[PDB]
Amino acid sequence: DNLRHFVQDYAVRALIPYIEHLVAILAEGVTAELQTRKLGDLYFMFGHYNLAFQSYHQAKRDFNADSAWQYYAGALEMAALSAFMLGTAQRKTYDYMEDAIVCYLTVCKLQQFATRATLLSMECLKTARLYSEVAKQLIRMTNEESDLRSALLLEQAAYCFLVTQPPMHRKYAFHIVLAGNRYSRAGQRKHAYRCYRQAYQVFQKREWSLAEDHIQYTVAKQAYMLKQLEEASRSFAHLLRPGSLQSAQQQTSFLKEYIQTQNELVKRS
Repeated sequence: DNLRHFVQDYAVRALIPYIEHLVAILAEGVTAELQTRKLGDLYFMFGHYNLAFQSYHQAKRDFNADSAWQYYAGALEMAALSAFMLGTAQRKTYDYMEDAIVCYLTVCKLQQFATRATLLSMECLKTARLYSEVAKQLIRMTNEESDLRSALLLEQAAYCFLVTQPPMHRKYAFHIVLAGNRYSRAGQRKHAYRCYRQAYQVFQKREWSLAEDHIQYTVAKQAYMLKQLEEASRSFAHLLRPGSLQSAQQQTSFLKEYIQTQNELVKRS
């Protein structure tokens, strides 16, 4: 009840003395490189605005050496954090941030660094409306690092690529179903299912039933057991084998579609 916020306000305004103690501790610290980055990120928990820039600078200079570049990587992303409390944000620093991923990706194969580096890129460029860049570097990320992480990152990068402009859903659609397979493979069901649904809706928005027909044969395999049959039935019906140049397996497939629509007709009649 009220006691929580009472102790909360008192503890916050006693931590202001505590953060002052830590400021004294770091002013003592300036008098190792790991000590420097501990200094940085500790006062970044309450986020020093310019000491951000000086930690940025010092970390860059020294961690040119000491080729364990998590120091320097984390340094420039906390420089991006500074850019959040920096109106100019020296927007080329964002370019620096892009730099951050591509080289440091290769520096260490601990992919999580690449992940949240790209995520900070995502958010900060969303603070610039120019999502195109992070769209491209997220799509160049998502091919790799997994077949599962590849999938949810495929849709992340995908909808993000669509964040800048509504149309050109094309490669969006392609890789999001070519990852919806992996979604059915190793993903929590609600996210994979929202994959399938949003992908299919994006299909219908600008129809192009050619590859949608085979992905709707997949809709059917999840409809021959779980989903509704009529959607697959009408999907194959609009393909309409003669004049659509279907193939031997496709004719057999629409035989099976006749089987499913037979189930549907029998259940209706």
